[PDB]
Amino acid sequence: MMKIGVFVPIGNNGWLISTHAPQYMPTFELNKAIVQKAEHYHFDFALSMIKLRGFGGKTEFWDHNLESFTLMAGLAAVTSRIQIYATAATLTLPPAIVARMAATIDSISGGRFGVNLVTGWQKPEYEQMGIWPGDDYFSRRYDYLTEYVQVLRDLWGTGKSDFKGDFFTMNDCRVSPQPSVPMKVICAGQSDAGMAFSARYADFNFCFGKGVNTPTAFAPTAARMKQAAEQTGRDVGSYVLFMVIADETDDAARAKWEHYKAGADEEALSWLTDPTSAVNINMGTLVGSYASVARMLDEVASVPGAEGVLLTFDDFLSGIETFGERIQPLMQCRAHLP
Ligand SMILES: Cc1cc2nc3c(=O)[nH]c(=O)nc-3n(C[C@H](O)[C@H](O)[C@H](O)COP(=O)(O)O)c2cc1C
Ligand SMILES: O=c1cc[nH]c(=O)[nH]1
Repeated sequence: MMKIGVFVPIGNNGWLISTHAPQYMPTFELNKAIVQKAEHYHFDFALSMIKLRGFGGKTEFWDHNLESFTLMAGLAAVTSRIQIYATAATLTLPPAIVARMAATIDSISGGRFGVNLVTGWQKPEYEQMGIWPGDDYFSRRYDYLTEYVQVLRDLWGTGKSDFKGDFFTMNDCRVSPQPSVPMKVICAGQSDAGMAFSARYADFNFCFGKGVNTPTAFAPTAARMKQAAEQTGRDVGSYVLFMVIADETDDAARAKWEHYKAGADEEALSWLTDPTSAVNINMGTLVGSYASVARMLDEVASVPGAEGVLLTFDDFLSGIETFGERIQPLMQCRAHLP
């Protein structure tokens, strides 16, 4: 048994950088239709990223992005079962605001909300608004996040923080109400420091799936995450990001995938700088018939450490539909559902 989440397209064209991919703006209403459909098929959770700058090109890839906390507050108000995670880009929001936003969406969702904390990698995302802390930051970002999360822990735990460190000073800082349920914190650290951070403070860790149709290729990463979690004695499983390109037969899925790679938007792709393709940022990709994708996802579920998968689709509305109608009923690790 394995948890499934949907990575909601808060950015235009989702995760495909291609003139042959579906072209779409991220709107509330689309994300709404996506999450209500995921929920209908008993997806366990929905997460949006935050992305403050695009990559340009013919497709203007990720030039158009909604903001994660307000989007997930809206989706919380129109759902009732699915878990909801927003991403805080920690350089952009003071911890006490994040603490109170999380409490607010706790209230909207009736205890279904959590937070994905990220340090921020993309210097231009922060440079553009004059808030990059210098090149000190690459090396020091995990100390920063350590202080940040301590402030949140105090606020969610007791309503109050006196935390004092290098980057934050609380003087009897107050946030009430406190979340109705223990606030879940997720992290996406791949590095050593990142995994050490997650081992100490996260409920689980997002990592990248690897290769095309090589479902268990990420297994070493999940092994290191599991090793990091032994060092704190805490249960911090891996959730693995894959793109699913599924169809009636393997041939048809492969034709879609090739069709996408053909239209690659090379102009957008320069700004980012059986093989994985940059057309989906070299994402772990599963391409096949419904049954073949079911089988490969079953393999992911057997990797030590792996507690779930976070899924993108080439086409979200019909991809979630076919996943739910054709893939999920064939998956051993989902036989527990209605
Ligand atoms: C599921 C997933 C979601 C992510 N979401 C974001 C995001 O919203 N914003 C962002 O700047 N980075 C995001 N990242 C990038 C990660 O934080 C990245 O793995 C990390 O920066 C590299 O690991 P390190 O920080 O330990 O070096 C995401 C990564 C994964 C795997
Ligand atoms: O910043 C981001 C968001 C989604 N996927 C990535 O690889 N990076």
